[PDB]
Amino acid sequence: SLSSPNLSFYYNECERFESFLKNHHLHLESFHPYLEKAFFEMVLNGGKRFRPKLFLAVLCALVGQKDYSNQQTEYFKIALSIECLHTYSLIHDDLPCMDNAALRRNHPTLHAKYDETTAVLIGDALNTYSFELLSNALLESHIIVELIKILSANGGIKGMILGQALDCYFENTPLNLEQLTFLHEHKTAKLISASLIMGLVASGIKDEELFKWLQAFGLKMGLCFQVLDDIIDVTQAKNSFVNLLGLERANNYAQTLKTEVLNDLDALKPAYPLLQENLNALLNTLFK
Amino acid sequence: SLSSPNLSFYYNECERFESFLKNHHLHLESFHPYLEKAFFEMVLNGGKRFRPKLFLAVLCALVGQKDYSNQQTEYFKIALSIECLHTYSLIHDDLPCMDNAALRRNHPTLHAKYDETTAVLIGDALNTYSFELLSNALLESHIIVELIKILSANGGIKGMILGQALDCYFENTPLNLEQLTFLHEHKTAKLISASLIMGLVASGIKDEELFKWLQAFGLKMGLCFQVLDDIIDVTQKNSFVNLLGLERANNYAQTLKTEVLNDLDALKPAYPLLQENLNALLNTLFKG
Repeated sequence: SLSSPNLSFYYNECERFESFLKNHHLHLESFHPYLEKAFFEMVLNGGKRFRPKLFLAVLCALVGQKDYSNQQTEYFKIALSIECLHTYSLIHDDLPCMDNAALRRNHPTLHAKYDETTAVLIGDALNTYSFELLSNALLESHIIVELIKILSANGGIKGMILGQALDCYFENTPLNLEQLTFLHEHKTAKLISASLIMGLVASGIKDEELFKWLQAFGLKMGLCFQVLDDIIDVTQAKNSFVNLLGLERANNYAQTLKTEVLNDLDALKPAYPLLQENLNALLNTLFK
Repeated sequence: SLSSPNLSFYYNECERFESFLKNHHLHLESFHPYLEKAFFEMVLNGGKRFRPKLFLAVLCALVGQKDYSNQQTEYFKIALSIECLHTYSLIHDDLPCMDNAALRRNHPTLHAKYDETTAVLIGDALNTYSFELLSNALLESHIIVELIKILSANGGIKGMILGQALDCYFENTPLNLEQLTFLHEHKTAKLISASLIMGLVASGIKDEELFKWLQAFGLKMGLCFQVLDDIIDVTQKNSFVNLLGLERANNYAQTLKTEVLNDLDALKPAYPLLQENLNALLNTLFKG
């Protein structure tokens, strides 16, 4: 319906984050013909920006509008570090040894446009770059350390990479329910729940209960996000819930998770109305 | 070779870093048949720990011996984080699309023992794990942040990776000396200079003249390390031996080694214990 000031402010920050990313330039002095343009190309050409939007949903809600604008570019840096980590994973997923995709969003991928080596190395740089961005953001040192602890744990071998390794390894292999939920918790949901809690940490407020809550919420929503993604692939072979459950039952599962997610979210209304409002809005867009 | 209290302490700490590394383990339970085994394998079966040793040379010299002992474990994870980043780069260097190496030292490479995809992804995990290790070390948060800035700047697109990309892109191109020096300054020297200044930053003490001296010295030693490494390769391409001849490359290495040892001597008056650890390590490197 009609957007409140809080929700209107948040939607505008998402548009302003997108512009920041467009105008983000890294100057690279060398005699390499194309490495500097190839570096950010897949970040520029990607983008529904789900993860930075999740980050900003929590943050815009929890910091006051004027104290936010003090450190806006620093928050964008952090949001951008999450987007870089997500992009690097896609660069590596696309490689000939993995998904072997010459296009992503109807744009050439790095190994198609340039060569394989360039792609591996640019994914590698974008991985390292997320930590450079985070460490150069001007917030309190203890906050930067925590954000790095979170992103590294969840984007690493114990999170996103583990999930990516399972997904590639068991490409043509039926998985049971437990192992399929595990694959997707790790491939997808870990970085989505990290985005959310990196929003709390970056805001500076200390609430141990909200942390635990956001952590769990993101895991649940990331599963939901993934089940929905699995259903979109068939409407328009893989390790998916449509293969395990069938299209009808996968559709119903999404619906019961949706409900469960939204209902768990509506218990945030008493203590955190602005947070509930931003999260609710984002999810309703995702489900539609 | 009658070791001072200081030099003897340092040598013993290098011994103890290697035990810490050997006994470092990360729990990694999943239904992937071999990802947990393969994660730390190339760190374990790695080389001479040159970069941790440079880091500890600086740190053991500059920190009091009992002050160091309180935070030894913390200093050891910083040192390990450098070794993981180094190790990732080699895994990625060994891949079919790059150097196509069946062996690294005497051990089989990850893509030969396992598969290509596993090798890429473990390279990615070790990249990200460097930053996890660093962010989990229990020093003051401002110290941690600065190490991450250094490690990510030097390890990333502006450092090691640029050098790496250059090396692959101009594999079938004869480079002149100016461009080959720039290549190896980035590929090799940047991470070596990083280890030195990380040792300084980790010590807690503020010394901008020393910082600039160590940064520049590391770039110089790093280049010298490459020249000697290029010579060893022809004893038992874009290389100094291919560009100068083995005659001229050997003389160059000798005058460079002289330069390095001579510049190191200017530390004797202002930093005797620093000079001593570095001089001892360099003499062993320059021997064989």
